[PDB]
Amino acid sequence: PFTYSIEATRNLATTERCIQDIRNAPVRNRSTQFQLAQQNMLAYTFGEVIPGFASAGINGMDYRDVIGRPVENAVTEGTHFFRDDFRVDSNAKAKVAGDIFEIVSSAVMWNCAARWNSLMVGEGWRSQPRYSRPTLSPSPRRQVAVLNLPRSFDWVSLLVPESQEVIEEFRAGLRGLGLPTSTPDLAVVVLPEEFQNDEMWREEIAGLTRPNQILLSGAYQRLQGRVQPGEISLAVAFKRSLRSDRLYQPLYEANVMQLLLEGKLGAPKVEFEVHTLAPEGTNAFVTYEAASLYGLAEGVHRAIRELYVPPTAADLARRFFAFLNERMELVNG
Amino acid sequence: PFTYSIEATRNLATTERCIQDIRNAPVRNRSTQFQLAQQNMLAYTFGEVIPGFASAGINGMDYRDVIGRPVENAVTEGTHFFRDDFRVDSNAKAKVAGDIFEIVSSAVMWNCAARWNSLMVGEGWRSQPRYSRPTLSPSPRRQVAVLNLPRSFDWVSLLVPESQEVIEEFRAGLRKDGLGLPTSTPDLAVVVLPEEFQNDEMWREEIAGLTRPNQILLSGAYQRLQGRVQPGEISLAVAFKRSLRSDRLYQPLYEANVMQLLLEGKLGAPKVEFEVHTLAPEGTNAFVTYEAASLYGLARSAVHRAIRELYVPPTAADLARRFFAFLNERMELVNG
DNA sequence: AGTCCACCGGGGGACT
DNA sequence: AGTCCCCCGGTGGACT
Ligand SMILES: [Ca+2]
Ligand SMILES: [Ca+2]
Ligand SMILES: [Ca+2]
Repeated sequence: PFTYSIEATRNLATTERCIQDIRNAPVRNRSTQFQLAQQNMLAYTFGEVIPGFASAGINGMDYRDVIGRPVENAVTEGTHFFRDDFRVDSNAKAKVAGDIFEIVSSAVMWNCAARWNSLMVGEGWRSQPRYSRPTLSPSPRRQVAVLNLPRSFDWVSLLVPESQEVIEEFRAGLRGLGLPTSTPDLAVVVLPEEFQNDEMWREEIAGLTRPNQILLSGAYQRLQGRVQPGEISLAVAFKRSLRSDRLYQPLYEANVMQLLLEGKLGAPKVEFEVHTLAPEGTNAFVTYEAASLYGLAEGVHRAIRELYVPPTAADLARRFFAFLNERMELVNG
Repeated sequence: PFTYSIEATRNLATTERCIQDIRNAPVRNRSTQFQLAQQNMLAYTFGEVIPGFASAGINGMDYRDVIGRPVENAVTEGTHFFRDDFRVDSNAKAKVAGDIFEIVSSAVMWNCAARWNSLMVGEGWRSQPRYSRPTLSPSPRRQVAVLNLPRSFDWVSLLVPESQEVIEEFRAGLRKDGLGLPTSTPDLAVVVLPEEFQNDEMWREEIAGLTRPNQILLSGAYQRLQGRVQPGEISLAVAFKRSLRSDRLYQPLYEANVMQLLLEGKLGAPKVEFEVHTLAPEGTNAFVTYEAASLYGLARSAVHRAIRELYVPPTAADLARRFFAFLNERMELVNG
């Protein structure tokens, strides 16, 4: 659970344990001795808790400590079982904390989307926890999916085939050079009509059990191929902490997205943002005031709309609701 | 020395030691116990050796092992002075291995420039180690300076004042809409030597090795040229990355695009050449990534790539020979 | 198996 | 001293 429990740890099958011993079954060209089972860690710490949608304590807790908890719980476990020998590289923690930050924040935006869709479709405005009821006029057409995009993804595959296609007429008359596309961590797309009546988009999850991990993370498949170009509503990049070299992959990808979607496909301004918990060198805010490169060719707006620093789980959800309430005003009911 | 020597180690002052014990002098907020004194490590390991201009053995050694040498020598020192007590973090070794790849590679390119500028000037093509003589037509106006750019630099400061104003008026324009176009830095720039300096000799002298004094000469060199380069005269930008990961390719890609927009797009310069070097690409992804077309002039202009090449130097000789080749080609549309 | 992907935190030094 | 900069290697998991 969120608070460590000697009882629940002793009760885990060895395969569900948060630390895995691999000393006597090692990985080629790796001296890793103990592995951080991040999926188990999600299962154990957020198995029943989705920050911002649980207890008042959790929701308004410092989000840093919320995202820190699994690795803390894992470290406690490891010391219980392997008192002298428990050792994990700082880079094991860095990798896991980054993914847990992406996954949990994507899980908070799932439950928002769900609550929001429920309102849009003519069910209530759910109130546990209480959150400002949106003032937008409901319509099943204003629903949204929140897609935690996977590693190795290409975002152009979200687009409907007509549009993958106009991004190749242009791409074709352009090749030893090309123009590849990568991925935001997360995209918020307008729900496609086909799916506007399906129930899975209105159901909040109770926790990041393995099957709920799978539900959220496979969700992009369902939408591959069915999203129009002005219907990609937000892109997010999660970086837990910042360093000045680690800023540029979102800034590049926002520019490319903007060049293709706005210039070669006619979408409105592509809203792209970055979430961090530790911006240190506030260079970062000034760096993300960068003009969109493509737009300085035409006749202008930002490439990255905002560096956002969430204080609490619940703040994440206020902002995203406020977003939807504003942004889906565009879309017709 | 390049290979570890207990006597060279014993003669070091304590301030020159490759490992510094800070166990009773902790850094605020930091649990570091021993620091990798990287300037010291460059002096110890490379103080008398600039790869590619040294023994045929070193010059043809795998460049990975050449660049890994300072950390190794430092770990040996550590093991000597501190035995089982000696611990350094992986991240310390990574930080310093990276800087060492930028610093040493730039010294290889510094010596290449010295040799090249001698030829260009009416002096010779110095013969050891044998490198194929360039065929370009010699001229003093074809000399180049190799600038190791520092942390936190803004390459725009290299340019002549008249070109910085063109760039300032533009961003004045952006500012009035709550936008900027920040510029940062590649790791290294090869600039055409300005005329004021085409008769100065420091640019024609090869260094013996990376003693502190030469470390300073090379890393200070950019101050001598600030405010004096014309847009057309930035002639090669290089980003060094000892090893790649997919997320770590985008700083040079992004800054190449901002360099291009501004040099090409706002100051009529030619295609700005910008390459990335690496000893460890972990596959083929990074090569396809670096075929991205430069973005501003995708939006009445010849299209070209943002980053001209991802180069993977196998040996230091190869780095020297590739840069000599480059200059031979590239330095033509400067009139002699 | 191997091979790819992209996570980020502990750093040495410049500058103040 | 205190603050900032830009360095990269060891990772857990998806895929085959
Ligand atoms: Ca990310
Ligand atoms: Ca470590
Ligand atoms: Ca670099």
